[PDB]
Parts: sequence; C-alpha cells; structure tokens
Amino acid sequence: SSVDQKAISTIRLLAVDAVAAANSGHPGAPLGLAPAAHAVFKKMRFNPKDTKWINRDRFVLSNGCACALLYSMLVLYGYDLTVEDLKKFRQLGSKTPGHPENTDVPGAEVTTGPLGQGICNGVGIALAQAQFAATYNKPDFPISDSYTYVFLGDGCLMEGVSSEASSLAGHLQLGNLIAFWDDNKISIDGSTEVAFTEDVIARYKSYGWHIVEVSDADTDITAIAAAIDEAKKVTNKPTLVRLTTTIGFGSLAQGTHGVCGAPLKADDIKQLKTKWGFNPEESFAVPAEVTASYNEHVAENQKIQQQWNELFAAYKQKYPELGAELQRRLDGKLPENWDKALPVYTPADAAVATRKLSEIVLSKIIPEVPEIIGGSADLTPSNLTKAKGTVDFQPAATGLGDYSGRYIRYGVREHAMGAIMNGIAAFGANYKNYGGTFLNFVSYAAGAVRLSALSEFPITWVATHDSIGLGEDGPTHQPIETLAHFRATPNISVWRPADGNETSAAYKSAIESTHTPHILALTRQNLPQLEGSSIEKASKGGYTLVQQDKADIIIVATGSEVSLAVDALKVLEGQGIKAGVVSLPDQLTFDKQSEEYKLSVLPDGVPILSVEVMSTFGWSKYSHQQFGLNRFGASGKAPEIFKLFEFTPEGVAERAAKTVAFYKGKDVVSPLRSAF
Amino acid sequence: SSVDQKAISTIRLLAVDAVAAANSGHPGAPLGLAPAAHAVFKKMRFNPKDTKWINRDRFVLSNGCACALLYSMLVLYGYDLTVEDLKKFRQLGSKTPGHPENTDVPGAEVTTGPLGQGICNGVGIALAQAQFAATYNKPDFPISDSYTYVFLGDGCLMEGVSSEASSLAGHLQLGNLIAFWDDNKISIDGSTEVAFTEDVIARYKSYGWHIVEVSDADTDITAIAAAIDEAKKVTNKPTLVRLTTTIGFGSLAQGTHGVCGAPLKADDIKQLKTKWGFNPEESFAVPAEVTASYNEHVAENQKIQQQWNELFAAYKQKYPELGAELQRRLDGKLPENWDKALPVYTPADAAVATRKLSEIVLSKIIPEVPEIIGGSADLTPSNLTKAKGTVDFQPAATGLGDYSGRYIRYGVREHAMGAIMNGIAAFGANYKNYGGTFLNFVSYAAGAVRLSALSEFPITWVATHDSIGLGEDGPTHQPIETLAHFRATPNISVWRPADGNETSAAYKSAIESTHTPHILALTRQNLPQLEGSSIEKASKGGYTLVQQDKADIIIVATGSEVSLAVDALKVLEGQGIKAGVVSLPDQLTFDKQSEEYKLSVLPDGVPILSVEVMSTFGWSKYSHQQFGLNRFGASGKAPEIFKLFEFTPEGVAERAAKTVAFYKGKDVVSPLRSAF
Ligand SMILES: Cc1ncc(C[n+]2csc(CCOP(=O)(O)OP(=O)(O)O)c2C)c(N)n1
Ligand SMILES: Cc1ncc(C[n+]2csc(CCOP(=O)(O)OP(=O)(O)O)c2C)c(N)n1
Ligand SMILES: O=C(CO)[C@@H](O)[C@H](O)COP(=O)(O)O
Ligand SMILES: O=C(CO)[C@@H](O)[C@H](O)COP(=O)(O)O
Ligand SMILES: [Ca+2]
Ligand SMILES: [Ca+2]
Repeated sequence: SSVDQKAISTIRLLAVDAVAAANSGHPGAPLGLAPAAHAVFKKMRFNPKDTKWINRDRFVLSNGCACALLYSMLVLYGYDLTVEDLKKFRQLGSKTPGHPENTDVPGAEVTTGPLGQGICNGVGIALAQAQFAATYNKPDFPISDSYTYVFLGDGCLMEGVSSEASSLAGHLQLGNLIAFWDDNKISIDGSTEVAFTEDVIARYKSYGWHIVEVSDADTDITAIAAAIDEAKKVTNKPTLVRLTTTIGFGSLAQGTHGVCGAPLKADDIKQLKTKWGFNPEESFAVPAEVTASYNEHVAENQKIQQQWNELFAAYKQKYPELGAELQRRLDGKLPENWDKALPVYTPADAAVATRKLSEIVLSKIIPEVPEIIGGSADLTPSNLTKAKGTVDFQPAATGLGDYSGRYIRYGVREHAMGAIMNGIAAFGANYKNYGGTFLNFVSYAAGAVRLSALSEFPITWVATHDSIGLGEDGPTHQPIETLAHFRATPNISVWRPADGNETSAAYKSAIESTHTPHILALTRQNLPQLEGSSIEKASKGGYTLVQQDKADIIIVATGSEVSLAVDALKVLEGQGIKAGVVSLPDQLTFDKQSEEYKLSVLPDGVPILSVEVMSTFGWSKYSHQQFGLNRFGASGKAPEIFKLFEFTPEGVAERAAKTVAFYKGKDVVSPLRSAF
Repeated sequence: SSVDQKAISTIRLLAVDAVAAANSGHPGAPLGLAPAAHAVFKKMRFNPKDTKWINRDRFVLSNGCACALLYSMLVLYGYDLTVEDLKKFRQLGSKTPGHPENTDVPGAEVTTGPLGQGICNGVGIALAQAQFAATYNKPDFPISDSYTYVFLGDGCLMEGVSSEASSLAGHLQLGNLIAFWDDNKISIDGSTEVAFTEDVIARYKSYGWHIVEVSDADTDITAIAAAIDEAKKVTNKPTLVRLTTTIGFGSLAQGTHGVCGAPLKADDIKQLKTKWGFNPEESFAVPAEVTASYNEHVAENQKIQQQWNELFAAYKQKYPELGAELQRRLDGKLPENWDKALPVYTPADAAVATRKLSEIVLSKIIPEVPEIIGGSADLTPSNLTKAKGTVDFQPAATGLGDYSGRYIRYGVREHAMGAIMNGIAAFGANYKNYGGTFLNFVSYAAGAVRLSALSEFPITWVATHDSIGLGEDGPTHQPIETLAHFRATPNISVWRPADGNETSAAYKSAIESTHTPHILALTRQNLPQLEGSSIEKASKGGYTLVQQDKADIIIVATGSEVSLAVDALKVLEGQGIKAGVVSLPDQLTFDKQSEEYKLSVLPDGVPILSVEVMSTFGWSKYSHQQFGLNRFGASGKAPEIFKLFEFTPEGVAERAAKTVAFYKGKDVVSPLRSAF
C-alpha cells in the first residue's frame, strides 16, 4: 500500500541518514532489508513501552552491522530511542552504537555484530521459549506462544557457529524460529561467487529446516508476510526464508560491495530521496502517517499484552503453584532460601573431584530452582552435568525427551552452545543456564563467551578437566592460557574451586548472578576437603584459608593448587619458614570486595607467592612472585606431570624459600597497592 | 585376503593393547576404522624413512582420540616408531602421546585431537598441494600429484570449523582431497540420534562434494579401495566416503558409547584375540606376514620416490630457474637477501596505518618470495592483505582465479582459515602463509591458533583494527583481552608494530619463522614514523627508542601507544620529569634475547610504566605500573575514545608522575628480576 511504501522509504532513509551523520557505518543491508523489516515487525507482537513482556515475539539482527535498520525500526515504533539518538549514531556515549548492544539499546535483545552470533542467539531464545511454554502452558492458558525472528546475512551463514546452531535447531524441531537470509550475493570481498557457492537451501533442508523462497524481497512484502504465515504452519521445523534482495537497493551503487560498509555519497542520498518522494534537503524525516500506522500496530500489541496480563492472573487463580513460580521468575527472584540446598563439606569428608562435586551441586539445586537448565557439548559423562532423573530437552516426537526437559544435548558444538546459552539468558524469565565442556575447549566458543560478558548475561560454563591434572589426554587438552584469557576479559567470573565448599560457593555465585557470566574451572582428579573452607568465605572470591600471624610468606593458590600450597606449608615448617595460605577461587569476585577486605587477605609487609598450574598472567595483581606453567603440558599420568614441572610440596616450598630470600631486607607492600 | 584380514586384526589388537597398557585412551574408533586405515594406507604413497618427501600422499587423523590406530599404522610400516613406543602409549615423555602431535610423532602431519581441526588441516594440505602443483608442474613433469586422505568422526562433523572448511573446499573444487566419515552412529553422549540427525550426505552434496557410500566398512575393504579409485576420477570435487562401521567392532561392547573412550575389560580383549586367531595371553603381537606385506608396499613407494627424485633432477635440467627455486624451498631456505625488499622509513615520511604498511610490505615481498601465499576472511579491503596484480587461488573452471594464484578468499570463516593455514604450513615446501581478519575475531579461531603454537607452524595472522583506535564499530569489535590471551599461549609471537620500520621487522620475523606462529596486531588509524626505529632494533622484539640517561621513569609501550609515550615524554619534560621510551613490538622475541640485552632495555633502578590500550595482563613482566584498558570499549570517533580513557599525552604523563612519586625513596629493580 501507499503507507507501506512510505514506511519502507522512511526506514531506508533514516538508516542512510544515520550513516551519513556519523560518516561511518553500513547502509547497504539496511536498504536491502527495510521491506522485510517492515513486514516482519508488522507481524510481531511487542510493546515498545514494556521491552520485557515475556510473551513478546523476539527479533534478532544477526547481521549486526545493519543496525541502522534496527535502530530505525525501534525509533519508528516508539521504543525509548529517538530520532535525536539516531542522529548520534556511532557517537561516543550514544544509545545508537555501531553494533547493537543489549545493555545500551532498548529493544536490542542481544549484542550482535560478530557474525554468526545472532542466529545462534535466536536458536537459544527459541529453545527457551519452547521449554518455558512446555513448563507453564496449560489448556486454555497459552502463557507462552511467541516466535523468534532472525535476520542474517551471507557472513553469518559462512561462520561455523551458525552451522552448529542450525543443525541443532533442526534436530530440535524448533518451529517457532523463523530466520530470514538476506540473499544479496555480495559480501565485503565482493561477489559471493568468490568464496560462497554452496547450495545454502539444500544445506538447510539437510538440517531439517523448512524453506520459503521470496524471489523479489526488494518489493514483495506480501510474499514476505505470506512466508511468515507459512512458517507458522510448520510447527515442527525452524524455517529459513530466502530473501532475494539487492544490497543497497535504490542507491546508485546498489548491488556492489562498496555499498556494504561505507557512507553513501551525498548526491546518491539526494536521488534516493527524490525518487521515493522525500525532500533531498531534509535528513531524518519521519512522515507522521508512518508513525501513525506503526502506532496502530503498537496499540493492538498493547491490547494483546493487556489480555495476556489477565490470562496470567487467571492462570494464577487456577494453577496457584505454577503461577507463583512464574511470577517469582518474572520478578527476577530465585526461590527463597534456595541456597540451603547447596552441599556443605567438612575436612572429614572424602576427597572428590570438583567435576563430581559440581554434579552433586546440580543434583541438589536443579530440583529446587526450576529456571536452571543446561547441557554439555557431547561430554555429559565426563563433565558430569546431568542430574539423574531429569529428562532431556527434545521434541517429544523423537521419543528422546520433551520440551519440558531440562538437559540439552548440544553435541560437539561448543561455540553454538555458548551463543545459545546467551539466547536462553536473553529470553529472560530468570533462566540460569549452563553448558559443559572441557576448559580447553571453552576456547572454541570465545566469540560467544566474550559476548556473554559484554551483554551481561548470567550464563555458566561447567568447564572440567581444567589442567595438566587431567593427565593422559595431553597438551592438546590441557589449558595453559585459558584462565588468563577469560580473566583478562571484563566481566567474567572465573571460579576455580578447590574443594566441596568452594564448589558450592561457585554455584551460589553463578546462579545468583544477574549480570556476570561464570566459568567454573573444575578438575578431573580428586581433591581433598580443606580445613578452613566454607561457602561463606569462598563467596568472597578470595580468603585466608590458613592464617599465619608472623608469616614469612603467603602462598596464594586456586583450585587443585590450594591443597598443594597447604602441603608446601608443612614442608616449609620443617625448613623454619612460616607460611600462610590464601585461596582465590574467583579473582573477579575478590576484586569487587572492599579494599580493606582485600588487604586483610593480601596484607602489606609479607612476600606473596602465587601457585596455579597454568599461565602466570594476571597473577601479579595478587602476588610478588608467581609459580605457574607457561609452556604446554604433556601426555602422562597426572601425578608424574606435576612432578616433572615441580608442582610438588617440595617444589613449591623451594620457590617459597627463594622468594623469602629474594625479599630479605627489602620493604614489601601488598600487590594490591598501585600508583594510580 | 588372508593377509589383509590378519593385518586388520593386528592393527585392531595393537590399538586395544596400547590402550590397555596405558589403562587410558580410546579403543572404539580404532577398532571400527582399522579396515579403512588398512585400505587407505595400501593406496597411499609414502616413505617411512623420509617423512618429508614432498610428493607423498598425506594422511590426517582428524578424530585424533583414535590415535592408537594411527600409531599402529606407523609402527607397522616402519616409521621411526616402534612396538616399544606403543607400549608407552600415553606415558610421560613417550613418542605415543594421547593425541597425535606433529612435533613428537614421526608420520603425524599435524596435531589433532581437538575436534574439527584435522579435516580443516587436510583442506589446507590439499590447497597447498594444488597451488604447489600449479606452480611447478610442467608437461611430462608431474612434480606434485599427491592426495590428502582424512579420517573424521561425527564429532568433527558437528564442529562448525569443519563446515567452514568443507564449504570452502567444495567451492575450491579440491579433487585431491578424500575424506572418510566414520559413520558409527555413536558419540560420547550416546547415540547420535540425541543431537546429530542431519542428513550429512545431503549437506556435503550441497557444498559440491562427491559422495561414495560404503555400507559395510567393517569388512568391505574392496569397496573402500574402490571408493578411493572413484574419488580419484572426480578431479573437480573433494570426496566424502561414508564408512558405515560398528564402533568397537569385535568388542563385547561394540556399538555402545562405552567403547568410545575407556580401556576394554580384560576378558573382552581375550575374546577379541581368540576370535581373530591371536593368542589371548599375548600383547602387542605383530605377525611377520603383516610386516612383510606392509614392507612390500613400502619398497614400492620407495621406488616411486626414487623415480620422483630422478624426475626432479630432470626437471632442474629442463627448467633451471623453477628447479632451483623448488630445491631452495625443499631445503627450507628463503631466497638470498629477500629481506632487502622490506620497506624502510625515516621520521620524515608520512604517517601511515600499520594495516597499510602491512599491505605495502606484502606488495614488496610477495614478488620476491614465491612461497608466500595468504588471504583474508572476507576483509580484504579492510585488512589490506592482497598485493595488486596477484591472482586469487580459485579452480580455473570458475574463471575467478587459478590454482597458481596466491591470494585466498577465505570468506567469513576465521576458524577454518586458521586451521587451513596450519595445513598449508604442514604441507611444507617452505610455505609461509598468512590470513587476515580483525584482531578481535582472531578469537573465533582460537582452537586453531593454539594448535599453530603447539604444532610449531610458522603461520601469520594479519590482524588489523587492533584496538579502540578503530573507533565507531565499537566494543564488539575492539580487542581488550586478545593480546593477553595469545601472549599467554606458549610459542606465539604477537607483534604490535608502532610504525613502518617496526612493521617490516614484524614481517621479517613472521616470514623467517620456522617454528613459531605470528600474530601481527595492526592499526586502522594512522601512526607517525618514529625517531629511533629501525628494522634492526625492532628485530630484537623490544628496544630503547628514546634513551634517557638519568631517566626518572621509562615508559614501555607497543604499537599505537609508542607515539603516545613519546608525546607524554614531552609533557613530562615540562613537569620536570625525564622519561625514556621503550618500544616492545614483540614480547616473545624480546624474551628470547640475552638477559644482558633485556636489562639494557629495562634496567634496574628506574620505575617502568607500561602503556597499551588493552588488558594489563602480562605487562608486569616488563613494568612496575601498568596503564591499560581493562574494560570494554565504546562506539565513537577513535580520538574521543582515547580522550575518554585518558590515553592522551597528559593522561600518560599524569600516571608517569604518580609512578615516580610512588617509588620515591624506594629501591627499584628491573621487572626482569625474579626470585626463581
Ligand atoms: C566474526 C566476524 N568476522 C568478520 C566481521 C567483519 N564483517 C562485518 S560484515 C562482514 C561482511 C559479511 O557480509 P554479509 O554478511 O553478506 O553482509 P552484507 O554486505 O550483505 O550486508 C564482515 C566480513 C565481523 N563483523 N564478525
Ligand atoms: C573441540 C573438542 N570438543 C570436545 C572434545 C572431546 N571429545 C573427544 S572425542 C569426542 C566424541 C566425538 O565423538 P566421535 O567423533 O563420533 O568419536 P567416536 O566415539 O565415534 O570414536 C568428544 C566430545 C574434543 N576432543 N575436542
Ligand atoms: O579424552 C577425551 C577427549 O578426547 C574424552 O573421551 C574424555 O577424556 C573421557 O575421559 P574422562 O576424563 O572423562 O575419564
Ligand atoms: O565494520 C566492519 C565490520 O562490521 C567492516 O565493514 C569494516 O569496518 C569496514 O570499515 P574500515 O575500518 O575498513 O574502513
Ligand atoms: Ca551478503
Ligand atoms: Ca561417532
């Protein structure tokens, strides 16, 4: 219609003008996708004034560099984002950053831009929706029936992470996921003929996706809407809608890679506007008829949400227990005193691997906290991430699980597991979700892990086999750089618990988290229960395990090296050296403590030696000398590897004694002191 | 035949016995794949006594946990690996580590185990072979005509990196790549029905691969050999051979996930041996008839290599220039004085972004060093990785390039680009190959990058847009943790050149490298030519740029922050503070210098402040105080971001002055000093 065309032109020109004002950014895909964005948002249920409505449809822009398009949609629909914000596109401190950030942009469900992530986030949103609906929906009470709409480009389809997630989403028959491929035959290097000639459609059919092809997505918004209708009929397959578009549609440079990621020339913008009936002298024009048309859809959606609120109230009357649970989750609140389920240990209990302590924690807290779900990337019997008696998340048609299940079989797909976890957290409803693999292969998922931190999502990696302690699998499996990498990433809690109490503290942090992803570095090998550990002390991230007034040295250690440090203390005593021991199960949590608390753990006037069997990077924040492993490991029985590298009570004692001698007659201040 | 069956049983039992002796490891896939390994090695051309013969067929075990199978093959064929080594499987210091390592295992082309890597390495070996053959082959001189055989499992097929590489390998029509899928319907979590139900075959057809299906790969070695013959007829498609096998074939626990990764029970091993005609009381049995049969094939292969050597000698007679070039490369030697092509700059030259300096270096050295090839992951016009006038590596049938081309269009496939680079280096012939992306997205390829370091491959990442200096794309694009991560990985040179001379030094290191991967962290933004820089000094990794006898402080910086440090020196002079400046373009290279050299750069008795606009991790090796960025970045014009975070001459000067005050009346020793 005339107003549809005008809306599409408005979107296109807002995006182009935003890029022009910044003299930076990507106008091509916004021009090519504005018809589809118009059609999809008209089909979506959402409330610009309540971005957290749990039964909203979700939209994810996986091709995040097209975000001038997303921002234009959000402005036009009256989210908390204005034309003045668009005018500050890509400007320092603005609400319109160069790639969409869920923490900064109202209506941005996730942080995208790194290619491949958004579509996987969409799989996770759709996974959560299916699980949520199976958990809460009752006859006559469709509490959850929302869709997940994803836009993606060729770039996302080239990134392996999207293949992983698309395979898994097809396997999981996620019929409320509808993704749209911007099939514009152009990427940054030029035509896709130079690097991307696969039959995408045949590939997606091989995953079990439904396909709808829209041959003229530059203009045929009727076919785009019909493709959504068709997709919604196919309740047991995610759908890929092939949008054949011209990148930069309308531009003089349409269909060229130059329109991909540079501002258009001024004269190009003038002819765009004139051909579409706009004033070439005007920027950021918003015809009131477009606002009005969009406001009609908002009003209708707000009435749908109003009715949903009444449906929820009637739900709480009919299903008081489920209803109260749901309200609690939508309030962002864990069950009262849920943490009384955390296992507690004493020094009289047996040695246990922290992977096994983790299993035991999950077995106790999963029954108490329904919003915990999680899985493993094909390492369930090694990470120990499933609680006996839970059922797998599977479409019931397979006979292998149900959508009400709580345990996800991710397969050998660490990267997509990371990004799917981000989408599950993004869904909301207080989901506290986790994913298991070996610590060394969390690195396969770095692209997503970093976005967990940037997005402030409380996801949890259950990262077992944390060190040379795993033994025979050898240096291809043994972390060296991994903790340093993730500790150097802002906003990642990297817990390396030493024993049962510390593992309960780690999970207490990970589950209570609302804005910080967690990585739990867990052992293959057994560790003793420590004298002096508790959930309370370990919850401070770092704490004095063995207090030694008159210490000649303090040894600060994590995980499996805390027990080693305690054994070294006994060797040192025989050498006439008095040591204290600090356990530092999470450096981030410790960092957040008060300066006085931190100085009580790492005081002035005593040399401090760190001990952790991987990179020494970062450890100078907490120590004067560092005993770590800065070379790759070895394939052998773990105790022999530790002996080889002198991570023995005697080897630690030797380096502690050298540290005491090194600082003899020097003044020593806490590593916590800084010049600035 | 009878001896074929006996060889297959020998292989199976060597593998099972190796796992049994270690009481650790994976017997299931070795049992299921021994028939195929027997058939493939019989088709392969190789010399156990010359593992570097450049026209050998290559074999890659992508499912590296099956390496008891690889080791058994290598022992049986008389590589420098014995039955005594097998008996030390997974034992500290042995030549039979738990996953195959090219540095430790004769006949292991690459380091595998991390799933997905090997098949991508195979794509790279096959890419190099195609390029090598196109470069050197002449009529009547098939210098290079070898195949690349890869075994892989379901796990590798689930990992996104293999999808990337398989898409690209199909695009590249790599007809000498033959991969074999162990289709045994089992992974660690159980049946593949729980997580991996895609139509693998249809997917591979969608990439343009040829398919051969072997329905009984437990016994039909005739069909496996015929599938190789068929694959070799299809010269314009890589082939996937579907091997339908029983995991753990023969074991009481065959076809169960328990046979995947745990030693078999002793009684199981007894019945294996009895059913196949072996002595259940005997371990590591090697029937001499199997040795003999295998030695016949070796002798035939050695005669093929002998004839190849004569073909090469005749080649050098007919094509003296090409022949001498080829001999030089097979000797591992760069062209004499190739480095005289490196650009050199003075302080009178204009400011240049180090990405552009990189382009200029490549434009000068590519014509001089034919063994340089490389590409970009769809960022060619942003990384600036193509030299004008080179042609792309493409099958000529596309019209878009030729296999003699030297520039690879990797598409948006960073992880596979990493692992393909490892395979290109693994091919040998002195290939010095590179791959461009933004530094922040090198992290997508961490799984492969770590294996570059562990494998000692001289690959090069051309990693542009290294910091907040890139500006508007914002925090999803700006590295914070990235250098710390890779610097904390053993054996990665992480060059962050400050100017033209330093960028030439970085490439001199990267191209001369034979055992160390390089990451070149390069700027989007322009940087000045520094007074005091040179290729000679920067080649030391760290060097005194501005010497100040009587320094009150030394500022050590890298890349874009070296110019900042020099500007801070001028501010400090006005505040009555004398500073020196150290440039540290590669910490690893610097670390390898003599202790006296390093102390001349970072002396005792002077506080040292580091300045680098990302994580402060690692910097305490070189400084007393660290000025870095330990939070995510921001979307804005780069100079405004630097101002926001006070990476300005005044902000650096302020922190330098606080550092001088902090150490007033303290004794200061070089950060290079250690207690142990
Ligand atoms: C993981 C990752 N790699 C590389 C980039 C850089 N990049 C942004 S867009 C883009 C091109 C992808 O092309 P396409 O998705 O087809 O976008 P279109 O040009 O059609 O808008 C690339 C390589 C990125 N943002 N993330
Ligand atoms: C990147 C990566 N993720 C996880 C692992 C752990 N792992 C080793 S084998 C394996 C199972 C893969 O199953 P499959 O390849 O089908 O091997 P099969 O059991 O049939 O021998 C897993 C998950 C790994 N080695 N590398
Ligand atoms: O080794 C691998 C990865 O290649 C897995 O098969 C697990 O390592 C199984 O062993 P556990 O450590 O769980 O006992
Ligand atoms: O921004 C992206 C990645 O999303 C690319 O489109 C490049 O950033 C293009 O800009 P230059 O920095 O090369 O000028
Ligand atoms: Ca495209
Ligand atoms: Ca399998």
